[PDB]
Amino acid sequence: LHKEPATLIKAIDGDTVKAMYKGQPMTFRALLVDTPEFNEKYGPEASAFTKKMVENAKKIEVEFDKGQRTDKYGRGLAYAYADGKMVNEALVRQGLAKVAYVYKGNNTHEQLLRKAEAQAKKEKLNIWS
Ligand SMILES: Cc1cn([C@H]2C[C@H](OP(=O)(O)O)[C@@H](COP(=O)(O)O)O2)c(=O)[nH]c1=O
Ligand SMILES: [Ca+2]
Repeated sequence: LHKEPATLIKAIDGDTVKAMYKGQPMTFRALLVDTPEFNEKYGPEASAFTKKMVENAKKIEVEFDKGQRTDKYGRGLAYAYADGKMVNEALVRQGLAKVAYVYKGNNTHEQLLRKAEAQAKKEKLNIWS
């Protein structure tokens, strides 16, 4: 896979961010994770985690997988990186997202993220507490 440039427009919630990609605004939905909705327990925490991460980064980057690049809502499906650190992985390692929506053909980082989730569950963090 390859990392491509993007510029943060707004953090939206734990697993969606709006960003400028190839010069057009795009809402990105993080591959392979599911944060709680803002109205649910750990929703506000997930939202603040991802917001801090992307807003504090000197750059963000998006990396598409091998399969679908857009979902049925028009959202970009990507792994997002904040100064080289993957947001998707970080959320799962902190117990603020579950590994989810793992579709054949769009699951390059599945094992990386399942390992993180095992660690968060072992440490009883957030969702897992
Ligand atoms: C993460 C992801 C979500 N989606 C779709 C499936 C779900 O459809 P449904 O809306 O019909 O439930 C929805 C979940 O996103 P949210 O968790 O942002 O609600 O997004 C994909 O199609 N591919 C993906 O890789
Ligand atoms: Ca969600």
